[PDB]
Amino acid sequence: GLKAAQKTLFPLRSIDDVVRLFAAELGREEPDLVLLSLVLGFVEHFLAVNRVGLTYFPVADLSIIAALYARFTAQIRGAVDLSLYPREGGVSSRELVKKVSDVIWNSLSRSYFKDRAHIQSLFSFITGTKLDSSGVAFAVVGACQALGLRDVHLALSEDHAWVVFGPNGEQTAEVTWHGKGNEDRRGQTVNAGVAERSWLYLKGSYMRCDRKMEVAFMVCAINPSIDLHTDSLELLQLQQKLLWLLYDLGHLERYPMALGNLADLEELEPTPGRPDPLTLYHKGIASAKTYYRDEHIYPYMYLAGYHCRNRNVREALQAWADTATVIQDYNYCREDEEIYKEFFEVANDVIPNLLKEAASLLEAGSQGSALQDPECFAHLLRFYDGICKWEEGSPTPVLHVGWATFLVQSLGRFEGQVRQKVRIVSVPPVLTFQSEKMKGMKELLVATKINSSAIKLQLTAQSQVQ
Ligand SMILES: N#Cc1ccc(OCCCN2CCC([C@@](O)(c3ccccc3)C3CCCC3)CC2)cc1
Repeated sequence: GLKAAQKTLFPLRSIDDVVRLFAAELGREEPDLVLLSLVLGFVEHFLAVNRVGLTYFPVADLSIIAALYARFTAQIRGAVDLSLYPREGGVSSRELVKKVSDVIWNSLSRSYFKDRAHIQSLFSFITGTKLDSSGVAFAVVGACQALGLRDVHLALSEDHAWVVFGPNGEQTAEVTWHGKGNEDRRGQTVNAGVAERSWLYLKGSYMRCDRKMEVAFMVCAINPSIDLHTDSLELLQLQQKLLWLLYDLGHLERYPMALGNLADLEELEPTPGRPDPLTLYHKGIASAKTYYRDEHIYPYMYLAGYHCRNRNVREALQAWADTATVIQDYNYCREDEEIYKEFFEVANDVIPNLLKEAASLLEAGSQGSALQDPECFAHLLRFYDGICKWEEGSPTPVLHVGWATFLVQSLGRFEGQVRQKVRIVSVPPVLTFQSEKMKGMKELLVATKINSSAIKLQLTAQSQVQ
């Protein structure tokens, strides 16, 4: 409408008033996505984009939120004539979904930086005619709800978004773009992507949201950044309380990334009486294991990041090894570049810098160093093993000589007497390698003096020398 009951909480004068609105909406049949996204975008705008005049919290008046809401619903209802797309069965058709997609897409400014902060909400759509990639998918779902299309829902992989709809929720449709320089496939299914076993489509173990998970997504999408080195305390606190509200009601049960985002917020500013960040990261991993066949990479990356920030080197190495153990059962495809970048940065910047400090500290006389622990060496090896296995059978390679230099350097941070204590066992501290690259390397991993050239040859499969 809005409906009279959704209006009684206004004006919203504080973070806790916003939380009350979310709690009210979540206690309804169908939480109103359009309402909730407009409200979050309004409060983010005036807490992060333009704080001129700010004295405590940007008061969200009904009259303002209602006009924005009428702007959206009028644009959608005026442009989508439902009479042209009859619904057999309380479910939508592909043509109708495509039409809603076209409507949102065609409303967007023709040229803008698609990567800016704060263009994720319906507030940005209405006031700036700008949305980021997943923001367009969310807007399509909001628009569908506003039209009464109960069956259309958000689907999320770790780096892309689209919709599901139709008989039993079984149809997929692309509704937004992915990446840059990939021709879009808007209107099509995601079955080619699932079938090629790319990371982008998670071998089909992607999230299929209900309305409550869609609210969780908009909460994760809050962006507290004011600039490069400055976050809004107000938005961090709002995001955190909203995530706890969603947690308590059970709606983060099937959402690993949201649990990782909540753990990150708790690391930054812990809520008394709540679970530790670690407990939360592990719940993230448990959710991925329970609902998505343990096919998600970020639950382990979140955990590794925490361990890396706190210099638990052994635990960070184990969590990164576990990331590699997930990626190994994917094919590296065109459009998976975001995950290559994450692995590249870990291998080639983060781990070398961690091990460099570990080596200084060891010279200083640290006891129980990761560099003296052959289980740490084993995690390092398992990490490279899964990246090598990932590459096997993929339609493009992963490894090149730029990776070999870092490999050699990281191996050399462990003394030969530490490296020799890892037992590498065949199928069909002990480690088994899955990749042919690392199996051929086993001989080289123990020498007192690492044979650098030979390692390079083995990792890149370079056939010849100068
Ligand atoms: N070591 C280490 C490490 C590395 C990366 C890392 O990344 C955590 C952030 C993961 N990132 C996933 C994509 C995600 C997102 O960009 C996204 C998620 C799902 C589909 C599309 C986009 C947003 C979710 C809310 C709005 C979009 C933002 C969070 C953490 C630790």
